[PDB]
Amino acid sequence: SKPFTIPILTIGEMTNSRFPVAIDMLHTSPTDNFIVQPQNGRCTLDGELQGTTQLVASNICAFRGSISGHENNGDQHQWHFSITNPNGTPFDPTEDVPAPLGTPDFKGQLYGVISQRNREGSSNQKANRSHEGVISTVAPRFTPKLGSVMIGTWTTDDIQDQPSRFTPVGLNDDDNYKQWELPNYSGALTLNMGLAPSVFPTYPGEQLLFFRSYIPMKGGYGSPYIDCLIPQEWISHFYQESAPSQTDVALIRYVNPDTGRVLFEAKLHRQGYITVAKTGDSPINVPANGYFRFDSWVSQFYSLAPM
Amino acid sequence: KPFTIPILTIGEMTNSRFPVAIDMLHTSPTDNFIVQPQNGRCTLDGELQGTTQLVASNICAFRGSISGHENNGDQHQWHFSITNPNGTPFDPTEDVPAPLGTPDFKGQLYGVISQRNREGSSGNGNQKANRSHEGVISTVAPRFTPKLGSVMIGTWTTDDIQDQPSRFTPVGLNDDDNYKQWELPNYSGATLNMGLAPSVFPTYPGEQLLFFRSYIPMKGGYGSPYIDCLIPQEWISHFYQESAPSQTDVALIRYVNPDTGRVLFEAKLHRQGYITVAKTGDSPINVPANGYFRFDSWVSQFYSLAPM
Ligand SMILES: [Cl-]
Repeated sequence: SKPFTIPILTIGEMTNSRFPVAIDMLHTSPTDNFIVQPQNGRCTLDGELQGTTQLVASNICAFRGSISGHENNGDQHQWHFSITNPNGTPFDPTEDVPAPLGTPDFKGQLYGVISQRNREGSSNQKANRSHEGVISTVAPRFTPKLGSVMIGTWTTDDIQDQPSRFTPVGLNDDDNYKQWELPNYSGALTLNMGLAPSVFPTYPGEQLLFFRSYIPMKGGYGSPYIDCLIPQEWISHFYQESAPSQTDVALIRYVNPDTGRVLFEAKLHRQGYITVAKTGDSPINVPANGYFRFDSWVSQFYSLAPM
Repeated sequence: KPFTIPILTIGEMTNSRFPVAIDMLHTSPTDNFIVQPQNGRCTLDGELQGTTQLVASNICAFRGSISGHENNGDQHQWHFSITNPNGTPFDPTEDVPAPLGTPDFKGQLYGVISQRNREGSSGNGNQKANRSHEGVISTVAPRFTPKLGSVMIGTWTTDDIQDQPSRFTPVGLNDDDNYKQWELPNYSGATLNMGLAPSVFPTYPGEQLLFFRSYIPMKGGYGSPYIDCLIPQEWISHFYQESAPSQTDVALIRYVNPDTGRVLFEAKLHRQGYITVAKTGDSPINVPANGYFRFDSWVSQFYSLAPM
């Protein structure tokens, strides 16, 4: 009975739900040779968060917890980062969640800053230190589901056994950055549980539509990007509204609000992703003022106008 | 038409003056401050003000390019030409204080400058070179002139910053020795600020402003700096989208524990986009983590709040 609605925000007014940066563009590409199963940015149209998805954009790809010395290999540039829930409460692995909320959902070298503030003041006047660090999501000691990750720094000294928070910035490099490959949240001992399901276009001629952002790198060559299924602000909206999905597919039109011109139409699936009738890898050129409007509920077999 | 506040706990919301989750509610007298923040400003009917924009991750961020060192300007300082957050050129002639998201406090803003070169490398598959480094943007430096289209950034490196497209991701403060959250920088340098959102203060007897407070990381030094915002970023996004007409100048809001239905306290949400409570003194506000504000009715500035 509660009507379903979509926010009126433009592309530049929204945030990528897989990395804490503004959305740069809409983009579509063939993905049938990938397993498209992101864990951040997952919410059904009726407001059910899935995977590792939480509500605060600034906590996406962030970690909070404390450092407890080095790992077992004795590498003086690597540190054991014990992690909690984003709220500071202890993470409970017995819940069927893949990892603490906001944990990165891709294989790669997550680059950012680790900041510390000591538990006890020097007088208050607590000591602080921050340094650049890299959290490899493919390292054997990347075990967020078990409560810890390994962080590498360029300094082998100035990291203490103190409360710590990691603010993400981008990637260290993109040599092996695989946005559609999930990390092993429990290490080589990984049986990932509680995952949001993979998504895929079933109707002929359709591809997934993504909200794409290009992300910074510490060094190296490349223009890495990350594609989310729906913006963080849509997740916030669906979570609040909890409007029942009347069918499996909401028909949405991307409209120029000045002219009423429809740039294209798309299928917004109840699972929280979009498909369009387009073939090939290309950005979607739209006016900066445009946004999606909900039109009606249709079936999985509705034939969209080609883009 | 009907007015609503999002059902979000404070740990589910973002400070509108720095991109971090809200840690606590706090109230204190402000008679010794001019409370005129420029980020986190939105009226209840959805008018953004000051330097306020909608993307939390763009608060205290800059986008643009590096154009060499500053005049002088040592080898650790660089001229950061800034654009609008969406990449379009910033127009200084608008009655706006500075590019959207510019910091609204005196301090040493610490974070990372990232660069991706304009042209690819023929030897690397026509791919663009990248580099990132820690940097500090002092909002009191003579060359902090964002309204004029540029700020100065200081780095520990002297040799690995190019004249290339650049973005600044904020992390915290370098130190807090001269951090003054209620003192605006000179957006045009040593020239009055323009386009400002109005300053706010309590007026009804026994009332104080209520703040949403977050602690901020530091690069080094001693301290636990915090920043206070008037309303959360998620409330701003909500009011902006709804554009619901404010029926009076004050919405009466109650902070409720949803488990018990108990009202912990009540507050006045003013049309301008800020909250007052009937409390005297610099005090924390002890409330359950699951609590949130609920809109109850439209009242006036004469409404007498129950004390807390
Ligand atoms: Cl200067």
